[PDB]
Amino acid sequence: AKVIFVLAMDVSGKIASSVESWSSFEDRKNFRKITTEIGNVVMGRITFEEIGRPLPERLNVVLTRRPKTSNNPSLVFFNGSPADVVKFLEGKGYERVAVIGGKTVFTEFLREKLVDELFVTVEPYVFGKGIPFFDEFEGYFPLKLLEMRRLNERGTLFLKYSVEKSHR
Amino acid sequence: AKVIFVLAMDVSGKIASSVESWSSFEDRKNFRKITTEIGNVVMGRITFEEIGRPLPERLNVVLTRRPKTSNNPSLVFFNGSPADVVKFLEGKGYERVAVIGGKTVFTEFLREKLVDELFVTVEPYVFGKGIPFFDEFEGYFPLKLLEMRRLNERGTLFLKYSVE
Repeated sequence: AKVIFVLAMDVSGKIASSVESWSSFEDRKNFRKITTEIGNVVMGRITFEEIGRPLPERLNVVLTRRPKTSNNPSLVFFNGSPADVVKFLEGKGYERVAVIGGKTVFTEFLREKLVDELFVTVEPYVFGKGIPFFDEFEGYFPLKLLEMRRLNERGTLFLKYSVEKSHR
Repeated sequence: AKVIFVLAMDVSGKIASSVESWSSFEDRKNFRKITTEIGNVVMGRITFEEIGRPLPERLNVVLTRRPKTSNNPSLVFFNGSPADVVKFLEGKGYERVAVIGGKTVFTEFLREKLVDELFVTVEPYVFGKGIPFFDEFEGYFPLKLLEMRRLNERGTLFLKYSVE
């Protein structure tokens, strides 16, 4: 299955901050369509407490170390590596996996080189403080810009990148 | 004068990394055009030492606390704060001031809220390590997108934002 990062950030690369309502209406609308279309969302425990409740109409997979459980079929706490979650999801029939968040989970997938496309929304702000997209990993990923749409008049931008992979 | 930051970055917001030639040909050509039209560039010592020589056809202003002498009329080593620098360039007739870098210089201009427009070039990479745009500071800036432009086929993007 192909792994797709879906995230929103400011111009400086932060995926979260203290600013109020920096996420635009169009960005949220776009996120819902894309993630419900993919059918599942993979997030970290930090991101999951942030959102509060499982995202409707999608299988929510929360990565964590402590064996936890939920009495909601659409919510799953999964103790395992990035490689294992993808495999768990393909066993559910998903051919695409959407990783939506956590500096931690993003870092974990990047380190493991499990990422095929990045769906990035850039909100028109520069946050002096916030949580970075990821920590740090060895190397870098070359990308190719597949699409770019302006979502509203102020300037929220949606960008779709594929990771350039060397092939035969 | 309006203060414009001109920088290139990867998608995670790093302005420097150890990746060879990540700065694209088109990015470099657009940079020259923009800064030469503006007529000046302001940078920190580190960025200047990496650049080595003064950018031709542009008044180069290097921010440094150590009074340094220059024989080059288009090279000025300026000991002063961001506000001083701007007042210095305005005095010379400059309507716009281009700050091109150093995490240090951007951070200082941002703290003093001396910024009106950001000309940002995003290169198609995700750098695992590198130098960030600026060091954490208190506050935020809401922006308005003025223009967006694809510079090449691979996807290098040029974005112009205005500070609300």
